[PDB]
Amino acid sequence: VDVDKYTRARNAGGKRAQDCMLLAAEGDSALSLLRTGLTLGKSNPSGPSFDFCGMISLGGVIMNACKKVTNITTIMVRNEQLTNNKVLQGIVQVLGLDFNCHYKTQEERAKLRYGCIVACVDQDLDGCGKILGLLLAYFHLFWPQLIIHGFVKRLLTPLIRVYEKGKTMPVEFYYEQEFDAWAKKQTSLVNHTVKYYKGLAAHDTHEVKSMFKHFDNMVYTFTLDDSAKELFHIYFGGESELRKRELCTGVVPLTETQTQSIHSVRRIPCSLHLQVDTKAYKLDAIERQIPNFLDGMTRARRKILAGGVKCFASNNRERKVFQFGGYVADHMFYHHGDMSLNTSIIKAAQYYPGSSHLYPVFIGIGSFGSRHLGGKDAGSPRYISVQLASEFIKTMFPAEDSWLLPYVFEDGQRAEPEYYVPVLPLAIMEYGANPSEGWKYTTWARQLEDILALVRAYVDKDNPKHELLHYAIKHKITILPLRPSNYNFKGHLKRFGQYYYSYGTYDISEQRNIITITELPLRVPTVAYIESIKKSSNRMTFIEEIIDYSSSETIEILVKLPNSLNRIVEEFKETEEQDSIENFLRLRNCLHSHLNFVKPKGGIIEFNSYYEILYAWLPYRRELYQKRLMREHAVLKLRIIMETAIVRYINESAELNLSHYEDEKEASRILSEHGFPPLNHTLIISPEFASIEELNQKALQGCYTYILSLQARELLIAAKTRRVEKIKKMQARLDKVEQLLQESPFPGASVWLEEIDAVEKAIIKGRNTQWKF
Amino acid sequence: VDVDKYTRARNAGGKRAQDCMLLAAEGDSALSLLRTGLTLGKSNPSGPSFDFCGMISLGGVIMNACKKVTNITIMVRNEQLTNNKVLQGIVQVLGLDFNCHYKTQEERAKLRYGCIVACVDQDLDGCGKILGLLLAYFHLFWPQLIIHGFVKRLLTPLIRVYEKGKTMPVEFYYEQEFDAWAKKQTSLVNHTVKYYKGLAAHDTHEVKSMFKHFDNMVYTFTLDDSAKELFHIYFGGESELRKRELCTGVVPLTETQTQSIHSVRRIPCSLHLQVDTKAYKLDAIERQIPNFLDGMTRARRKILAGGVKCFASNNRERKVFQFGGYVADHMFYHHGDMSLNTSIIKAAQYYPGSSHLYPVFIGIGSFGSRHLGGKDAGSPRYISVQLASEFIKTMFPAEDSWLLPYVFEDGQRAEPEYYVPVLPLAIMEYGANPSEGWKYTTWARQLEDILALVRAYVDKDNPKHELLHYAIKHKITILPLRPSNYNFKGHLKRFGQYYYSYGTYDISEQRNIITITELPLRVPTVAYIESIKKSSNRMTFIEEIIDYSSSETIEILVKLKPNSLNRIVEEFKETEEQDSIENFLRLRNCLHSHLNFVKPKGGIIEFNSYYEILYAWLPYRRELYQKRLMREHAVLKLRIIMETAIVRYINESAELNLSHYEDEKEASRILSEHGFPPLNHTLIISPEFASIEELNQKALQGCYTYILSLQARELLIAAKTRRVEKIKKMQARLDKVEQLLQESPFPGASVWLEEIDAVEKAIIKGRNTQWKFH
DNA sequence: GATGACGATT
DNA sequence: CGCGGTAGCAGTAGG
DNA sequence: CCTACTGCTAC
DNA sequence: CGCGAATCGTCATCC
Ligand SMILES: [Mg+2]
Ligand SMILES: [Mg+2]
Ligand SMILES: [Mg+2]
Ligand SMILES: [Mg+2]
Ligand SMILES: [Mg+2]
Repeated sequence: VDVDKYTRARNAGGKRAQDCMLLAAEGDSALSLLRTGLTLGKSNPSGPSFDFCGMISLGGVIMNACKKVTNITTIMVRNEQLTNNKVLQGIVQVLGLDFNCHYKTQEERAKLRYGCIVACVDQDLDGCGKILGLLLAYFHLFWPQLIIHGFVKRLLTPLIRVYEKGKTMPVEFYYEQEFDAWAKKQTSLVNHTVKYYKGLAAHDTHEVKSMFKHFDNMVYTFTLDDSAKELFHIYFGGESELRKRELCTGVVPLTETQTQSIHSVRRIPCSLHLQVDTKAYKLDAIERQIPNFLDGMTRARRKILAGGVKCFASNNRERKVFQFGGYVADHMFYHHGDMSLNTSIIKAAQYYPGSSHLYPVFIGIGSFGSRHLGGKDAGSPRYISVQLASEFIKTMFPAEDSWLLPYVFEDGQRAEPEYYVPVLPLAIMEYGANPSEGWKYTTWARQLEDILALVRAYVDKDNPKHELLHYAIKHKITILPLRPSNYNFKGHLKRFGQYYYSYGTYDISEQRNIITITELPLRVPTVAYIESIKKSSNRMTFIEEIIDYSSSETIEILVKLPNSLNRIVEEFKETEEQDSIENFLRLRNCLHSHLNFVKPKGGIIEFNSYYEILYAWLPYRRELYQKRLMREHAVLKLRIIMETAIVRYINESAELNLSHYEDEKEASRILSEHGFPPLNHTLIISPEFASIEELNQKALQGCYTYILSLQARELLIAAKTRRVEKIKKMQARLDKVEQLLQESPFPGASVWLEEIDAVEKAIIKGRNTQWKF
Repeated sequence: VDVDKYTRARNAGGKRAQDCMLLAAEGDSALSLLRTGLTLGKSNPSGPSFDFCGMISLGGVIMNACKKVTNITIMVRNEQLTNNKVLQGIVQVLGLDFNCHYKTQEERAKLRYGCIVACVDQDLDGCGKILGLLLAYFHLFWPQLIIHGFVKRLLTPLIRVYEKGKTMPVEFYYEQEFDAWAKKQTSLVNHTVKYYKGLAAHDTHEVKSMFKHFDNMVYTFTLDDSAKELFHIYFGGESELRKRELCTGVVPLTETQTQSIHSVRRIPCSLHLQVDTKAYKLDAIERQIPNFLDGMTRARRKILAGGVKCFASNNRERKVFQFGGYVADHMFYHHGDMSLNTSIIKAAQYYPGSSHLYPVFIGIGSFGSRHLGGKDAGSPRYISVQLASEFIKTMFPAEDSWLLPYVFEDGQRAEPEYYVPVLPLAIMEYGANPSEGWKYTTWARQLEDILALVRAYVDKDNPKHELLHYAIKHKITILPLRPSNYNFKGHLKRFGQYYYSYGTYDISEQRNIITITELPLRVPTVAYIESIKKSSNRMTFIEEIIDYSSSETIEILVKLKPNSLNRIVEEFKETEEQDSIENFLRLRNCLHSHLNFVKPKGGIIEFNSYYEILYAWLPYRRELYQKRLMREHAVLKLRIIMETAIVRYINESAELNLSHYEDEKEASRILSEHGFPPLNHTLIISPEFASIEELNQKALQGCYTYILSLQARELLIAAKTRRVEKIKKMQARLDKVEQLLQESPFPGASVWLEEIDAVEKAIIKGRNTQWKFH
C-alpha cells in the first residue's frame, strides 16, 4: 500500500505476514528514532528490523471513535468525520482491516497484513494516557476480539532518567508521580542530572541502543475483560457525568501483586490501563485547563507569570514572544510544546473589549489582535514583544508574599508556586471559557467596585458593615452584590429569573433605511457576527447590504433594510426579555457560567455562585498576611543582632587590629573571645524561602563570616552612621510589626487595606492608558 | 474577486476604481497592522480606509519572473510562473491582461484598482529583494504601468531610538546609517534602540502616527533609459553580471538625488536597484557565504558566540528552541527563528557526509541520518544541544576572543567579525550553498595534511620549515593537502588535478546480485536509490533494489534480471575513470569546488586552491598570538603594581586606622599622602575588550576602590602571604612572556605548537566518542 | 444530522 | 503532532 | 534546450 | 512568508 508516513515491513502482507509488527508512533520525530533502532547492525539476532517491523504515524492525537458512532438496529454506523479521517483510514488500509469482520478465528486473523500493532507512544501522560487509550478504544469499539487475542500491544519507554556523577547506570521512571516522590525523599540531588522525555526523539544514541537491545522484553500485550466495556464508556463515551464521577478521586495505584504479575508475563488489562494511565492523564488535563480559584490561573499562565517576574526583573526591557517563551520553558520546567506556550503568552497579554483579561499580566508591544477577529489576528511570535505590567503585578502579587507560597518541584528543582494569593480575588475578576476533561470552565468578570466594597468591608473594622458582614457569612446569607462588570461595554445588562443577559445597542433612522449597530453583546467578535447574520436566509430576505465602519476598538455596522421593518416585528416576536429588532439582529447573549476550579492541594471543586469563591479565597489571603508579618518579625530581630555586632566591630576595629592574626580560623576565635555571636549570615541577609522554624533552627550555624568579609568602606564612620541609622529604623519597624500583629480583626488588616488601595490605583492608571502605562 | 488573503476594497471595479489602492504587504502579520490603520475613525478623514484601499499578502518572497519566460513569441510564461498562486492572484484582483500593454487611458481604466502600494518590511529582504522582484514583475510585462505611476511604495522606518523624556524618536531607514549614527554618539546609556523585523512590530501609538501621515509617505516609481539594463543585471539569467556588480559597495545617493526624491516622492527604478536591491544582495552574500578565516557564516558565528555565553557557567544541556531564543536575544538576531533553529541543528549534526567533521555542539537526541541527508532530525522541541567545550576550548582560545574585532548590532556588541581558530577551519569542513552571484562549495581537507603544513610553518625544527616559507612567498606547493577520507569506506583518485570519489560494490554470480557497500562522498542513500530507478535504462536489468544499510554504513542489495551481467558491460562502457559497474550504478562523483568566501573587510574573494586559503589564514593567526602575548605583558605589569600596593597597605593597615576617618574622600586623601597610586581597578582586574594602548592610558587613572573594597579577611597574614606568592608567580610569568615574545620564527611560535597538540587531542577524543566526548 | 466556538495539549 | 510556497548558482539528469 | 533537482540562510 | 489535522463541554444555528 502507498500510505503517507508509513514505512512497510519487508514481509508485510506476504507469506510471513503474521510475523510482522506495526509500530505506531506519535509523529515523524518519533519515527526517526524507531527508524534508527530498526536499522542497527550491532543489535542482533533478536534485534527488531524492517524485515518484520513497520512504522506509521498516529498524527498526534487520534480521533475518539466512540463519540462519532450512531447505533442502528436490524448495526454500528461510522460518521463522516470518522470515515474520512486520514490517520485512522491509513491504519486500516495498511493492516487490511474490515469493519464487517470480528476476527475470532486464526484463519480470520491470518488475512491481516501484519501480525500485531505496537503502540510506540511517548511516556508523557498525553501519550500513554490519552493517545494510547484512544487507540485501545478504537479497537475495542470495532474489533474487540483483536484485543482478546493479543493483537494490540505497547512498547514501554521511560519518562524520566536521572544520572549520578558516579554510576554509569541511571535510575528510570515511568511516571512523574513516582519520580517526584523519589526526588523529595532523596537527601539532595546535587550531583545528579534529571532528563524528561517529552517525545521519543529526545533519547540519545547510547540510550536508543539500550532500548532496542531489550526491545521485546519491553513489549507488553493488552487483554480484555467484562469490566473493560463499561470503563471505555466512562472515559470515552458520550456521558460526561460518569467522568465527573470517576474524576472525583485520584488514581487507585496498582498493588505489589498486580505490578509483579504484569511485569512477569508482560500483559496489561485494558481496565487497569484506563484506571491508571488514562485516568492520570484525565486528572492532569484538569490541572492544565481548569484554573485555580485563588489566582484564576492555569499552570501554563502561572508559569508564564512566575517566569515573567524573573525575566523582567533586572530590566523589564521588552522581549519578543518566542524569546520569552524559551526563557519560561527553561527556568519554569515546561514539559510541553513551545507552540502552546507561545500562544498562551500572547493570550495572556491581549487587551481588547471582550478579551479574557481585564487586567493583563503583560504589556503588549506590537499588533496583538483585535476584538473583530477575537484576537486571532495577532502577529506571529517572531515580531511582537511583551513587557511585564510591573506596577500591577508588584501590587497584585506582593513580592514579600511569594517567599511564603508552597512551590511545585519539577525535575527535582523548584519551579512556579502551587498557587498565588493575590490581594484581590482574581479568579472572579476576569473572563474565562474553555473545556476540559469532565468539566467546562466559564466565568464572566464581576464588577470591580462591588469586589472592593465587599473585600474592604470584610477587613476594615471601621467600615459600617464590619460587624454585620462576618455575621452574614457564618450563616451563608449574602447582603452585598457581586454583579457582572460593565467595563469596555457600550451596552446594558438584564437579569431574568436565574440568568443575567447581555444586550447590544442599535439606532434606527427613517430618512434612509439604515440601522447602525454600535455594540454587540459581551465577547462576540465582529467578523463572526457579520458572517453569522448574512448566513440567515430569513433575515437576509430583508437586507440588501451590510457595511462595517467600525474603528479599531469600537463597533459601527450599517444595515440597509423597501419598508420591511413592519414584517420584522411580525415575522419575529417581542417580549419583556428581548425586542423583535433585537431578535432580528441577535443582539442578545446569555451569561452562562460554569464555576469549576482547581484546589490548592490538587483536585476539582464546583462552585454555585461567585460569592463562595470570594469567601473561599479570603482565609488564604488573611492567613498569608500573618506569615509575612510573623516572619518579618523573626528576621528583623536577627538583622538587628547582626548589625549591632558589626557596628561594635567597627568601634573595636582600630584597637583590635586584625592585621596581626594568622589564619581565618584564628580570627574567628578572637571574635568569639571578645563576645561576638557566631552567626549564619547568608541566611539572615537572604532568608529566601526559609520557614520560621528553619530561621531560628539554623541561625546559630555561625562562622563569623559577617565580619571577616566586611569591606573597608564600612569602617568609615559615615558608613557606620548609616548602619546605626539602619539599626534604629529596623528597631522602629520591629515595634510597628508587633502592633500590626496585635491588630483587629486579624494581623495585618491595615496592611491589606493599604495594598487594596495600591492595586486600585494601578488598575485606574492602567485603565486610563489602555494597559500601556 | 474571491482571492485568498485578499480583503476587497469597497469601490474596487466600479466608477471610482481608479481612486482605489491595493496595499501589498509581506504577510499576514503585516496585513493585520494595515487593517488596524485602515480602521481608525479618529485618524481623521485624512487617514485612508477600506473605502479606497485593499490588502493582499505577497506570501513572503515572490517569484522571479525574469528567469521563467522565454519571450523571444512574446512573453511566454513557463508552467511554474503561470501557476503561481501569489502572482496570478494579484492579476485576478487587479484585472491585469498579459496581452494588454496599458499605453492608453482606456487600458488603465479597465483595471480594478488605480495603483499598487508595496507595504513591505524595511529590512533589506523587504524593500531590496521582494520589492525589487515585484518591480521586475511589472517591468518585464507592463513597463507602461510603471511609467504612469501604477506601482508605488509606502516608506516605513527600520529603526527607532527613544531618549529619556524626549517624546519624538529619531528614525532610520537603513541599518548602515544607524550604525554610523551610533558610533558618533557619546554613549547610548539613556537610549533604547528598536529594530522592526516586520511591520507587525510597531506599537499602537506608532501605528496611529504612521497612518496620520500616510498620503505623504507613499512614493511612486518612475522609469528611465538605464533601468531596463539594470533590471537585467540584478534579476536576469546572467550570474556573471551579478558577479561584476557585487564587487563594489553601494554608491550612496547624493544630497541632490536625496532632495529630489523626497521633494516629489518619485523614485527611479534604476536608483532603487542601485541602492536598496544591491544592499540586500551584498548582505545576502555575508549571510550565506562563509568567511575564509573561521569557515562560518554570520548566523553560525552568532550561534557559536551565543553558545559560549550560554554554556559558560553550566554546560548543562538545553533544548534547541530554548537555545535559539537565547542566541536571538543576546547576539541580536534580526531574522526569523525558523532558520535559526535549523542552523543550530545543522551545526550540531555529526554523521558521515554531514557538513561538519568537527561540530561546535554535542547533539543529544535524533539529529538526523546519512540516509536522508539530515532532514529526518527531530523537531527543535525534543532534541538538545550542548557545547563541545573541549573542542571549543582548544580551537578557539578564550584569550583570543577578547582581541577580535566585533560586530555592533543595535548599538551594542554582538558576535565577532570573524574568529581566528588555531587550525584553518574553512578548509576542514564540507560546504555547499548558493548565494547572490557566487556559489560556495568546499570538500574537507585531510586532517593529517593540515597538521603537517601548519606545524612545518611554525616549528623551526621541522625539516620542511625553511623550504615551506620559500613556498608561500612564491605560491608554489611543496606539501600536499589531499581530500579527507574520514568516515569514508570508498576510494579516492586523482586525474589531472581533480579528485573523484568512488563507492564500493561486490558482485555475486552465484545468484546474480550486486551488493553496494559504500556510496560516493556526501551522497544520501535514499535519494541515490530513487535516482537509479528513475532511469529506465538502468532498470532494464534490475528486478529489485533492497536497502539493508545500518546506522552509518551502507548495504544496498541490487538484484539483476536472469542474464543481464554480460550485457551490462557492453551497454555501460568501461573507461579508465570508471568501470562498467560504477557507470551502471553511478558510483563515481566529482569533487567540484567553488572556493569563494567572505573577506574580513566585508567583500567576496575568489580562491584558486585550498593552499591559498591556508596561506591567507596564516598571517592572521600569527599576528593574533603576538597581540595576545603583548597585552598579557601590559596587564601583568599593572596587576603586579596593583597587588604590590595592596600588600603594602596590609602591612600598613594597623597604623592607617580607617576606623577613624569620616568619609571615603578623607580615606582617599590619607592614602595618597602615603604614596598609594590611584588605580582603575575594574580595568586592571577585568581588561575585557580594551586595546593595549587604550589599556596603557586609563589603567593608571582611577581611584582607591582597590583598597576601600578590601574585606577584613585579606588582612590576615595568610591572605597577604598568598598575595605575595601571587605577585611572585606573575613576575615569573612576565619573564616567560618576554621569552615567548623574543621567539623565532615569530613571537609565540612555541605556544602555537602547544595549542595545535591540544586541538588534535580533542579531535582524537571526539572521533573515538562519536563526537559525544562521553 | 451537521458544523461551530474557545485554552492547553499532541 | 505535523504542513507548504519562494531566491540564489551550478552541477546532474532525464527527456 | 527545457525543466527539475540539490544545498544554507532568508521571507 | 505562511498552512493544517485532532480532544474536551457546554453552548449556538442553518437547513
Ligand atoms: Mg509527546
Ligand atoms: Mg509535576
Ligand atoms: Mg589600628
Ligand atoms: Mg520582515
Ligand atoms: Mg549588521
